[PDB]
Amino acid sequence: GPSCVMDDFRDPQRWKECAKQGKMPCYFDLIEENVYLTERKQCECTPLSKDERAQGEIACGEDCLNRLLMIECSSRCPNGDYCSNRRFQRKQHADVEVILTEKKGWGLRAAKDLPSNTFVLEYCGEVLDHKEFKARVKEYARNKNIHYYFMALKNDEIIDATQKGNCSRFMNHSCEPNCETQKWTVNGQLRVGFFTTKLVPSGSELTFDYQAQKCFCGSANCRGYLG
Ligand SMILES: Nc1ncnc2c1ncn2[C@@H]1O[C@H](C[C@@H](N)CC[C@H](N)C(=O)O)[C@@H](O)[C@H]1O
Ligand SMILES: [Zn+2]
Ligand SMILES: [Zn+2]
Ligand SMILES: [Zn+2]
Repeated sequence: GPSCVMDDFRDPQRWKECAKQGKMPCYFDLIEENVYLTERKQCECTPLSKDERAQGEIACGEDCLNRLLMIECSSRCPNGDYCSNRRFQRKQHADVEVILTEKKGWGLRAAKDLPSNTFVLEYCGEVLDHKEFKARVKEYARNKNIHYYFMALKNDEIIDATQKGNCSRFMNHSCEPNCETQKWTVNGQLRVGFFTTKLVPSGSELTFDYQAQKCFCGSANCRGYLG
């Protein structure tokens, strides 16, 4: 299968030409952060010393109060630049490639070994209210779309990556997945990202459990249909 790197999506003209010859997926509008279709209405970690930073100690690691609350730190974190709990904000994504699968369309694969319980990518898109979601559901069905790109975020917010999003929109479903979603608060706004739940070796497809298309995940426990 052909593959491509995330940076290949930054050049719209080369992409559209790659897409014409099947070497990249269909064009979509690449975004860095969620766009609201309709606009809506500090931890206790001790600052690491310069010595500790040099020693390789982690700032705002597993014991960070904000991290436990699933809240990212701000620029005002006691650890400032060294804070490791600003992953969404700093786009500290995993090394992933977009690949053409045998029967699912395009997907995502690990380009390096990915440790367990690490951030992969944020699921970005157009954030829809209930009314917008209703309309998009109807439109996509009218247009006979094969692939769907919806992800519930919170009450009255559903992310739609069909038209605008990032490479997260390519992560396929598996009944025995190696990633999960987590909803994180950044500056009082909720976002959602993919995180590994296992060590994913280099070359392996990244998958999550979506929640009537037959399922081609290939798992021994396959539930047979996407759900
Ligand atoms: N396990 C699977 N078995 C079959 N089709 C799948 C599976 N996982 C994802 N898909 C397909 O991919 C869509 C979900 C997309 N967000 C994933 C990217 C999509 N594969 C693409 O080529 O753009 C679904 O609506 C299905 O059409
Ligand atoms: Zn902290
Ligand atoms: Zn912090
Ligand atoms: Zn399955």
